[PDB]
Amino acid sequence: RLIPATLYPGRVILSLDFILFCLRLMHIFTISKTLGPKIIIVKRMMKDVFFFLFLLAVWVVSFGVAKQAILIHNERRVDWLFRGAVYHSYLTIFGFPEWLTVLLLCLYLLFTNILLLNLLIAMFNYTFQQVQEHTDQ
Amino acid sequence: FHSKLQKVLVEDPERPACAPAAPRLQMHHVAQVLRELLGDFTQPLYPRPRHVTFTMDPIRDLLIWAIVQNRRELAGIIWAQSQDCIAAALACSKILKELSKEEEDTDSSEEMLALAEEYEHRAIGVFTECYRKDEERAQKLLTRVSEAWGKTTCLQLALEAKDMKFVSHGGIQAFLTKVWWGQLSVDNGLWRVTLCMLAFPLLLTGLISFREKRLQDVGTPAARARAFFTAPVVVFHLNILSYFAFLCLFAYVLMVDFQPVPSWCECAIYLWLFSLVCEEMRQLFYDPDECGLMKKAALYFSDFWNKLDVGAILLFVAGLTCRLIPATLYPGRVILSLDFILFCLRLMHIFTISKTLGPKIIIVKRMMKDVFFFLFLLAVWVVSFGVAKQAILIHNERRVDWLFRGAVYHSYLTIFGFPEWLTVLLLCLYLLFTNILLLNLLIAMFNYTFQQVQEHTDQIWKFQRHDLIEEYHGRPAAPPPFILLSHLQLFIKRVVRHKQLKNKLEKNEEAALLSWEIYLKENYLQNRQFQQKQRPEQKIED
Repeated sequence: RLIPATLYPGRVILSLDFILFCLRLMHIFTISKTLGPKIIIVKRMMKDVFFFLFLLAVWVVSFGVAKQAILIHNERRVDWLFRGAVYHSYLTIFGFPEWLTVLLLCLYLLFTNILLLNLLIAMFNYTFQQVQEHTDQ
Repeated sequence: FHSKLQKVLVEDPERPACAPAAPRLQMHHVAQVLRELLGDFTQPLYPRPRHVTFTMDPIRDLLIWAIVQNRRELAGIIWAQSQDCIAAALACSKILKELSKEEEDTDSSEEMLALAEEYEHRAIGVFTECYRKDEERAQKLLTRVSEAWGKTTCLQLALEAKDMKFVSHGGIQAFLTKVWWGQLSVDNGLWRVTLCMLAFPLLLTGLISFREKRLQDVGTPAARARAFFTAPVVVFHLNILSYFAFLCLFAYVLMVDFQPVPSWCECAIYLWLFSLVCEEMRQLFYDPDECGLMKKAALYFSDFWNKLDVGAILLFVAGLTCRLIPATLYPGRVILSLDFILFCLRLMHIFTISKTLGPKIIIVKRMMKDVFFFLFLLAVWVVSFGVAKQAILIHNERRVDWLFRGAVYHSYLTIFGFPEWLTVLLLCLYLLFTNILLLNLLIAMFNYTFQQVQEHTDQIWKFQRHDLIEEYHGRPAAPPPFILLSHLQLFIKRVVRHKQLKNKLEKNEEAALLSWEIYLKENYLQNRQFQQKQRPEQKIED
């Protein structure tokens, strides 16, 4: 920001820095009589959920680009196309050619809200049962 | 055993050629049936012909003839005096597990099987000791070439007879890993691999580690980087990148460079896909033993993961020619798109070797079979719901290309996680079934199946870990870019093992080794029977 030729990127950077700080607040619940243990657990979990996050990412992005490819001949401009597509992906991630359309939609929804859901379901339950007892120490 | 022997006796051609009245039970027949029982990879334990004389290690011969007849006490006695106990115990485990399949009697089969696993406990028992004393020599033991048991090795017999408890001993896992890192150190983390892989001078720098500092301290960076490249861990990471790039590039060229004539890049990845599947097939014939071709075929046909890959191949060879015909260009686009996504799936494979997740994938691999079935039901569920909507809110409609499209999209939004009274009733019932019934259902489904397997899989994973290591240690060091020169360097010999997993030893060396083991086996024996003296039930009997 100090360099005026770098003012707008200064804005976006310092925004990031803000959010980073806001994270550090979970620290409250460290001393939490009643939750500290939990944070301990997720602290053990941070390492793997990161790795898994990667996969779901490439997952949806492959899906979206498949969409763009099948519904068009040629496109560009990821600043509105990929922006609106990533936003629609955020909505989907909050939780007679028509036959081709139905097939695409069904397969996509098959993978997105199912495979990875049950996956993490198992992941948490398993790792949970790995440590659920003695951390309080 | 006796029945089988009679058969193979009269099955002999040369004996009824000699005298059809006196079939001379000839020793090597026994060898033959044994080779069948033991495996195709060993040798015939007794030679074929064409003052007394023992053979090498008579005691083993006694040991077999006692085993096949399921004589527990006799066996236990003799084995205590065997020569190289580890291999012995294993071979016995293998035979017994084999013979316990085709016995057609219950009580005897059960008794057999139990005996078998009892021996693998013996094997573990000796080895855990011999390792607890020394490590390096203990490793040297897992991979010698037992001339007695048909020139095979202990580790093989382990894998053949499926001795999870053995291979998962943990000292073994230490050994495997020690190969995983190939030449260099085994404690350097893994980020250092990635970074130093990027920049060459990082290798010439002091950021990475090495074992046997005679090459670490004394630095000949040329062969140093060479040795580094030999480390299959790396060769793995090369493959993982090349794969990454191939995939996304393929996405690019289909996106923009899509051209009816074969674009420079389209033909490029065509050659690439061929290169990849070429190495794939290459891993079918390295079989050093006379491995059955239809057998390994049924194996790959059994590998669900191999099943995925081959499905994707069929997709390609289909869609390629589809696009190739210009009258089938647009459907060529949609097909090859599918093929893309299929490939992108195969990437979860990363987490197979995942120190920290592989087990999980194992689980979901067990789950794939049922979630599929359930997916069906939710599908028809929502679709019934949507069509009920369309029916109740209209008199007549058509055109599923916008109607069913927008309806299926609204269904995707719903699946991401005074007539008005009729409207409220419809909405309430629908939401009742959709986000509730099936949710709690799968909730139970996962929790139940989870509790069905949540404990011991780690074994299975530890077991699997091997063959992967075997492969990437075996494959020649050439990622798919420079893999074609390797493929042709292969086909030149196609037209005209390693010392890592199998190595003869020297009489002077081997002898000292065997004596060393003999000693420790005796030690193990004492501790066993002694701790037997403490079992309270036994004390009361006293």
